[PDB]
Amino acid sequence: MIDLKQYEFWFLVGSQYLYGLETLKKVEQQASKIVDSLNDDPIFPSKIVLKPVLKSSSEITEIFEKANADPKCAGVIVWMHTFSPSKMWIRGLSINKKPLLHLHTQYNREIPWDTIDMDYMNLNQSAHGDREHGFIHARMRLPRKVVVGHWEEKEVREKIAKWMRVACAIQDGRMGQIVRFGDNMREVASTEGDKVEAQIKLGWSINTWGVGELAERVKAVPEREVEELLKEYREKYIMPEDEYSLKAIREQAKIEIALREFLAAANAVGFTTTFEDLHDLPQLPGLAVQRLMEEGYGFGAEGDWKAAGLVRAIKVMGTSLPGGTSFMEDYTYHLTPGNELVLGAHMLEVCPTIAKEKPRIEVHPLSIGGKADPARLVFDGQEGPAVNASIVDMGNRFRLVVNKVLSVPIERKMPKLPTARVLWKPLPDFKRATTAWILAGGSHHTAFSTAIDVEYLIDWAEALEIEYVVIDENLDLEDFKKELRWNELYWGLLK
Amino acid sequence: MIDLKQYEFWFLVGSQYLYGLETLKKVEQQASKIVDSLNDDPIFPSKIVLKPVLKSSSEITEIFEKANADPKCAGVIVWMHTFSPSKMWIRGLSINKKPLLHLHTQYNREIPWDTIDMDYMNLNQSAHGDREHGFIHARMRLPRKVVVGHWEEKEVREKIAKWMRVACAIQDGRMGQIVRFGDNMREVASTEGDKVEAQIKLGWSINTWGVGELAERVKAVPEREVEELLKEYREKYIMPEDEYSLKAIREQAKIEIALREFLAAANAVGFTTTFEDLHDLPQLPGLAVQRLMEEGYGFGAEGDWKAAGLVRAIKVMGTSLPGGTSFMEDYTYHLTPGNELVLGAHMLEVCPTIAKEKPRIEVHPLSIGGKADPARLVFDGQEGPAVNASIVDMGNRFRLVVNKVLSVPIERKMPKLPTARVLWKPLPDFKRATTAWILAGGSHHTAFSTAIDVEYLIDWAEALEIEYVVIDENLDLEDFKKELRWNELYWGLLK
Amino acid sequence: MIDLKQYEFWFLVGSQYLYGLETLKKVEQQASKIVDSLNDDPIFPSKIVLKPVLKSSSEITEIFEKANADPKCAGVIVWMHTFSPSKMWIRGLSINKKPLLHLHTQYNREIPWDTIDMDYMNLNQSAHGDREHGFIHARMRLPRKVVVGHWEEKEVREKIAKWMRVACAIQDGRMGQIVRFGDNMREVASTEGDKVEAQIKLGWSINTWGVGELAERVKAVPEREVEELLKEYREKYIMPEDEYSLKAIREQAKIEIALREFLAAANAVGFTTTFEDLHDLPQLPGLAVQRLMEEGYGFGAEGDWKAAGLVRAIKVMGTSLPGGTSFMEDYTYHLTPGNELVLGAHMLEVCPTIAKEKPRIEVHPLSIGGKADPARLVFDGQEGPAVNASIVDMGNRFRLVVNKVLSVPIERKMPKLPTARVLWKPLPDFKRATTAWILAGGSHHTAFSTAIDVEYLIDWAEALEIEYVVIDENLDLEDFKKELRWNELYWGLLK
Ligand SMILES: [Mn+2]
Ligand SMILES: [Mn+2]
Ligand SMILES: [Mn+2]
Ligand SMILES: [Mn+2]
Repeated sequence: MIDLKQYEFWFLVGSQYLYGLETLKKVEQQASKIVDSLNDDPIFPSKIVLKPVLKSSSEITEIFEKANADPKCAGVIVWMHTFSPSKMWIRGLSINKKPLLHLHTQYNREIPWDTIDMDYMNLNQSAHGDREHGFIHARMRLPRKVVVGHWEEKEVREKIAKWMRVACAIQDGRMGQIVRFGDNMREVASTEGDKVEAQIKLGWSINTWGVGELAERVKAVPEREVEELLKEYREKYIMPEDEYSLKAIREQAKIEIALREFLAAANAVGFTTTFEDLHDLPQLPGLAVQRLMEEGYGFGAEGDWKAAGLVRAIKVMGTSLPGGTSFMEDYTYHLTPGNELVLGAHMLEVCPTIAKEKPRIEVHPLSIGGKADPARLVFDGQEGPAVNASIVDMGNRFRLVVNKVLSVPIERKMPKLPTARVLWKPLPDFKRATTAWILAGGSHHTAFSTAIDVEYLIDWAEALEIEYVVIDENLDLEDFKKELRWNELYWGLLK
Repeated sequence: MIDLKQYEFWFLVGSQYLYGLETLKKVEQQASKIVDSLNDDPIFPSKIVLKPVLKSSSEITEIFEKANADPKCAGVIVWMHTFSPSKMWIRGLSINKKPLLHLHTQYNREIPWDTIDMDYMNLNQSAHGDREHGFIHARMRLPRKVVVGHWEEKEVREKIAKWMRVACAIQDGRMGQIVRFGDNMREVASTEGDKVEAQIKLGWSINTWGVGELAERVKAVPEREVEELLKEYREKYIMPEDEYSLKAIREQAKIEIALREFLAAANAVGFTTTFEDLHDLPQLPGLAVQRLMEEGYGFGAEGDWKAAGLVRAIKVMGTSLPGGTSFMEDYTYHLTPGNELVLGAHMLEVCPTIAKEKPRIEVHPLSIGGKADPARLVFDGQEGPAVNASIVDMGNRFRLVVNKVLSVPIERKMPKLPTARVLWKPLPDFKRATTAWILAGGSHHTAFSTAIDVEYLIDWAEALEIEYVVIDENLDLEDFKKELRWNELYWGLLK
Repeated sequence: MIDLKQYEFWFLVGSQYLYGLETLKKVEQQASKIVDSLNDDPIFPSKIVLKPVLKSSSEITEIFEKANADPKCAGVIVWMHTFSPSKMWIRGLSINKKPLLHLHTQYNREIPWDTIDMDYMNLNQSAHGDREHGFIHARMRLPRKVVVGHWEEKEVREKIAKWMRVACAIQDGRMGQIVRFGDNMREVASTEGDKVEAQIKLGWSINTWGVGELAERVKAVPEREVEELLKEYREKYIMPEDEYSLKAIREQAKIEIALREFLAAANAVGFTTTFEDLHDLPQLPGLAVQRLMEEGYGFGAEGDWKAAGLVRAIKVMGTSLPGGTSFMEDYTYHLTPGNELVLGAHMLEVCPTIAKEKPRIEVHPLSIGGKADPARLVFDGQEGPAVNASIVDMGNRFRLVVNKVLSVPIERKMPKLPTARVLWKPLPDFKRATTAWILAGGSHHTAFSTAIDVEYLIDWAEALEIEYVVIDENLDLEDFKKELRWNELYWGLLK
């Protein structure tokens, strides 16, 4: 299980040397009083680390040097308790690459109306303290998330925690590696992209291996390791009796063991396969992909590493109780006028986290790629609102298209449909949302997620400086059309 | 053994309907008198086709539509015999994608000083005829090659023939397809690129197949086919006797037959392999690659499809008597002050077209990629001037770096060097040319060619509208730096 | 007396994990053999530090992270001994801000013609090793200096040592701070600039203090410190006898002690004054400024902090045997047709490092700013070639104009001219060079230097990514005109 907990966020308080050493300790004590009570709230998925109050420029750059060196650091929260002049922060901000969150707050809620004096205004320079700081950010063209509100309020705490999840989701991508077993499906364009621009912009390291490398590991698996997987399969899934149905289960278990060993040996965070190139593999890898995705490993099919990396990062985001992130492909539509829906599924690989029922193992005739009927997990989709994202390469840059959707319970049964399925409504209308998905050039391979909001992906794209286009409920098609071309030039030369 | 005499070039003469029908037939007859004598000259590698003199705009667009419809047409040569207004050419030029050559010429060399009358100035309106025509090209931002001179002169004929060779080299790339057996070498950047923008800009269709697909073909080869290859090997090459050296020759022969069968079935023009992904292949492809390159198939190693496609197109260019094009890798330097050279070779694959002596088959221990000692062709390089080109992906666009070099004869013999090799001097100085190659970001995999001049690649880049940077003798390093940065923005927004 | 020696340069050797651990030790030992012999050469003004050969991406980023943290590191020298794939370097190059020098070299000069085998070719993969590396720089648009040649040759060593001096000149500016005593001269434009954009681009921290701050320190100077300065003055300079001339010497001595106390307390590297705002100061700072400039402190007059910072960095460059850097103001011309010259001087402040004769203390009536006759050093200019540079603010960016000049000996003496003076010829012609200086918008305050070449400032501007325009002998006025407009948009949008 790869779940975030080790990542820490560096809370940063600012001051200057042109102050008395007595009032600085009051700021240090108050900052401890804020960050410790912040750690008392269980909403934050990671710890906070208060660092000594900064007064000179050299201290600023010294702390930022340590922020980029420690891999356990995945973000910095900056808050000006008092007036800290910004020209001290220039050299420090010109070196850091960790995401920034600008917390605008004052520790005391109300104003002591009868006791506000000049010795208190000198301490609580909150209003005009970071306004000068935000100028230096807007000036340096630096990407950051701004959040305003009193730290005791819940709304600001939710915003800063969502930013924490995103600020570490990019880190599980700068460190990790994406593995390709076979190249892209031939003549497919949306799955292709510039592998170097991903390392330069997103940080996603990406490499390709021949599938025979996997075929070496799938056969060299011990026999008493697949039975410990079969007892787990029985405790959670499994089809009737010992027939040819269980032969595919043992084959999928042997592939699962090979994949876990391989991805562990090469520090992987996501992987992708191809269905027309898996020789010496006795069967198309199914169920094992769902087993690896159930932990956290992102996956894309047909060579699509775009979707694999997006699914991995967006799975690092949605990691808590309302979890549910899967690799999706919009498969078919339901064109009734009043209740037009869309049924999403794949040929085999759908993550069992968005499942509503008991994940049921099934095997069915599947001639795609020409092997033996592979196993798969079957379940109905989850209810409620969700998001459907897709990153696609635009030649000179990447763009992230995201559609907010409302998933609905399945009304009718499907006896002959072998793969797990979800039904949802694209907001606002199927016609508008789908014609906007087509205008933006969104790929067919998407990242379905019920655990996160559009706020998450918006902070992801803001932190990585890539184009984002959202398809909210207030979607006006013509204004979205203008938005596409106005964005096309901003991200082209500037970034 | 695919050659290029089938391609034809469409000669296009311009006039207008606002003229007498009598002098238009004089223009038609004069154009026939020029084009027939043009076909009589054997310097041109392809035929010319005179099409009826154009007078109206609809005729213009009709001819250009047939130019985009006929696959045998690979270029259009435009010449204004009389004043043809350009606004008729606007709709015709706004639809064609075939390369344009602007022939500026007068059918008669001298001026009839004693017989120049108004019926002759009205006929031979060449001087101010295409001056108006070139304006609509500069205006429409249309790429074309401009050539001025009398068609009887040899210099102009050399220029137009080089343009013909390039204009058919691009067609063997818009139609053909490049095949990849395995992806790129892991973590390598200069060999990687955007496969979609390559189809959009250059037209090179590109796809990837698993190496097991080739391992299927290598084993089902008939037996009486390998000895028919060994007799041809003996007629030209071959190593002593059957011990362990003749086994690898038959292994390479069955690989050659498998590659021929595969590449012919999928309309291929170039192919690329990888040394760390050759599962079920008993031996690294060597001699067979050189055998295919000797005919015309372009090749790149370690997944480099950039070099493979460039080698294929530049082999289509250099196709006649002074032939000599190979896939090269700058392997090692010779740093003596007065006679500093560079030794280029590969691990196995060097085309036997640049060979000077008899290609000698040799087998030597080669542990790269972990297979059985493969066979290879050994020979010394050719003398005289040559060029060394490389196309590389710059994120938003491709750029073509080309170095003019002077090859020198090999002074000493190399008993322990197993691969064929070439020695050359980069113009003007090794320091200047190599530091400019590094500034421009040229790949290590290059396309060495002795059959063509820099004019060829310059018309290639002019016709495809990609950045080209030359390393001529007139190389001033600081101006080259400024050239790189000034070019980065013209090809950035405009194209 | 602040010079350089503490700065260290990190030599960086590249390889990959996909190699045998035995042949990696050969590279480590060979790199030690190169860097130790490099430290044996006294041409290099700073030390070299070999760091373990890098094989994985994480080691790359670890080294670059520590390079930005250690303040003693002022540059990184990169050299690919073997083929190191570039995608490993992406995360490492995307974090460092230290200047890069790309050393292209092979440890052995000639080629072992009779002993070149695959076990030697696998070791010295230098030729095609860093070509792949330079591609990742061209791709990431990262600024760097490329140097090609064998490390035993002296010319390449001269290039790399000049880059070392420049790479540490920028560090004494990212850390240091510039002090202003009074603002700019009123209504003057060329001295003005954006104090924030200087910290963002050049790193120069800049702040202003009232002149009364200096007037407090000038009066509380101990008495037995100024006579201890007068004895040294006698050892080097001094005017006849104790009269009104020595009163100004004691005034300059107390000003010098006050400046020494002030600038050291606030980590200063340059300072600037103004002549129309010196309240409570009994005398305009003269001789004391020359005494501080003789050590290393940069200085600009009339509030010009551009010239002060430029003089400081350009003094850090020219610090060894051929020393000689001063603050200059193009003061008057000599308009004879064949020998048109320009006489450069100021009202008081000319550095005694460019002096040819014995610096003679003199006092003369000077009504500028309304104080008491200040002291000054008088001497004739130096011979040989020199450069005259000037950085100027262009609204959105800075540009660096530099004029190559040839200094000439003074033919006649000037009895009534009170300030030290230099005579030189602007290359190629005074008309061309001065009309190009006016076209480029060069300020009247310049940085005259005899210790450095144009190569130094060209690497300064290349490392800081600012526009540079040179006025060498190869000055073509029309080409310079086009160069200005082509640079304006490249440095306007891109950087
Ligand atoms: Mn699919
Ligand atoms: Mn290679
Ligand atoms: Mn691209
Ligand atoms: Mn002045």
